[PDB]
Amino acid sequence: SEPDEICRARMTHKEFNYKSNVCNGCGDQVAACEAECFRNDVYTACHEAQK
Repeated sequence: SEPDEICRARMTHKEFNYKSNVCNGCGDQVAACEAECFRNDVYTACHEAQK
């Protein structure tokens, strides 16, 4: 049960890769965005900000 191990084990690779790209495109909030497996308001803000 590692940091980004348990989270991944609950999601598919396609979903994990997709969301990861969204958070990575968020800027310096990468870690914040990644905090809750992309389940956070920053993720929404970042995701909504990306076309």
